[PDB]
Amino acid sequence: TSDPIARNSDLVSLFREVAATAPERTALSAEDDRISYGRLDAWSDAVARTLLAEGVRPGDRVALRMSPGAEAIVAILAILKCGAAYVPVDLRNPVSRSDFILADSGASALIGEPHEGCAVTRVVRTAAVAECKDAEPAPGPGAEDMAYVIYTSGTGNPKGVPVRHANVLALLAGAPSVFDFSGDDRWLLFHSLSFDFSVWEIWGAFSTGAELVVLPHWAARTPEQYLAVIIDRGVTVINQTPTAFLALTEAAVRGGRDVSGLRYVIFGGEKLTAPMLRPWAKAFGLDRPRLVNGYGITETTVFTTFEEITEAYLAQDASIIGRALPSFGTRVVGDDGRDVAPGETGELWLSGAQLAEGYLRRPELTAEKFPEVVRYYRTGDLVSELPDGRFAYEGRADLQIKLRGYRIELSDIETAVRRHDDVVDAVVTVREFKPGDLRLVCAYVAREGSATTARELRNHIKTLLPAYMHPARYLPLPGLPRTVNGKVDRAAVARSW
Ligand SMILES: Nc1ncnc2c1ncn2[C@@H]1O[C@H](COP(=O)(O)O)[C@@H](O)[C@H]1O
Ligand SMILES: CC(C)[C@@H](N)C(=O)O
Repeated sequence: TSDPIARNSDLVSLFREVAATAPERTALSAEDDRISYGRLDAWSDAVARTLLAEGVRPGDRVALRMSPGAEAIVAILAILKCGAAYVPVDLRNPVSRSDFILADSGASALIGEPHEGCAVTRVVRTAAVAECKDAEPAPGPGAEDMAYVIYTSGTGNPKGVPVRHANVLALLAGAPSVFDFSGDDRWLLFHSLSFDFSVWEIWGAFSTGAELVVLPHWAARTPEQYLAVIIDRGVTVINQTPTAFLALTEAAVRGGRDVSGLRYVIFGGEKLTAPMLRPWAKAFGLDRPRLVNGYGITETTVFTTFEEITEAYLAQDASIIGRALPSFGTRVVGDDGRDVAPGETGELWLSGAQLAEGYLRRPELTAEKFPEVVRYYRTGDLVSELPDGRFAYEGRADLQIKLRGYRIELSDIETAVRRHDDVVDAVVTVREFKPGDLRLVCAYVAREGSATTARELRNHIKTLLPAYMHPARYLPLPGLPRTVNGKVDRAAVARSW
């Protein structure tokens, strides 16, 4: 086969082949600064040498604390080239979380800038990375070697998820069952390196020989700045949370921007419903760009299912995550003796080459979350199979509570609220009214350009749910509060009340 993705079994071999084949093509751009594949390959070989001198060796975990930029990408390639795995430290981590991640992962070196009080002293500064830029530049990693460790909160200790070269290659090989990508695409590098969305951004581009466009620091604050850059730089593929997409849509429409240069907008990370999509579709249609809902988890290498948005999607009030990539086996499992009857809601279980080995030094947890039956991962997500095989996403599986004589599925209440045409987000929690009087309450976000009263929402819910599942109060918020890992911050919401 001529296909580099099918032919290579690790990311370093893949990158090296893509680069060597057409080394003058642009791999990475930052403003007007264009870095060719050949240049990037040599640059990262040089930085790898610097890491070798710091004792970095195959199997090592090397911390990475940098904002998404050219140097950070060079650093990633260098770490991988040393046969090591990178451990991204979110710049906006509380100091305690960073301390734990470094300790837990046994990071033996850090590249970039150490957070204040950082315990790792073996440091390759960003400046040293830049120094290597235009210089001349070991077996390299194998398929079963770790490429990165990304930590996912849930509360408890953050769980380290080691993902192998083979895991990522499985994802990259699955992508073309859904997407038409080529070396002429330009991908925006946007997400924090500590979020696995960035793994998809980086390797989506590199695996296809495309250009990775860095969002400049000046453009990092507003959707207007974001749009200016993606349009100016001829970006064809962007990746967004549904939340970010709301802001993008509003800026595009109000600013009269031309978005038709985009080929794909790819969603991940949150429940996607039609009210979040209808305004973009109204202005821009669904062809240029194509919109694709992606569902995935750190533990199964970024993405698991995709659903390309269609007119049909816009005409229904639920959330559809679509069909699983070819590597996956799936089960929808009840409590019980497991498998549910088609159409019924249960926990999604996943199998296949995209599954991580398990958590880092968490034998207890791994055994539970990665059971054998064929090895599976229990997503902790509730879904239901549609008549045609696509999955609808219901909610998280740990949201049942006990209240006033009932077991209550908070996820079902949230889903019912999300069915309202003028709601784009919602969180249901329990709070105290009178002492000894606890009740369901719902914080929600109105569709831009709409205003829905508590009374109207109560009336909406009356048609869908029994009275014991009715929120007692509603609270409109500009947006829901979010963690840096977030995603909605379910705990901060309770505080907003
Ligand atoms: N398209 C999506 N729709 C609904 N939920 C999602 C989607 N993508 C990711 N998630 C949620 O995000 C979780 C994974 O987030 P992470 O903890 O960062 O790995 C999943 O288990 C889901 O709960
Ligand atoms: C970023 C999305 C695709 C998923 N991997 C997540 O962790 O939220």
